[PDB]
Amino acid sequence: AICCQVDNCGADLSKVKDYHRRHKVCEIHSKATTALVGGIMQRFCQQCSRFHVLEEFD
Ligand SMILES: [Zn+2]
Repeated sequence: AICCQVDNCGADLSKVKDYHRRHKVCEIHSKATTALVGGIMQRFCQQCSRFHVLEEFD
């Protein structure tokens, strides 16, 4: 049972099966627009499957 890496998110990654638990992240931030990880806002990608600052994102 892993928890979401994003701050202010105590989502339990136990219900999931994979992917979301592999990169440590719930389903919300997984397909969300803005996320808080460490301190700087970012957006989780689907194709690349990894967190990244939303400085260049659309
Ligand atoms: Zn989350």
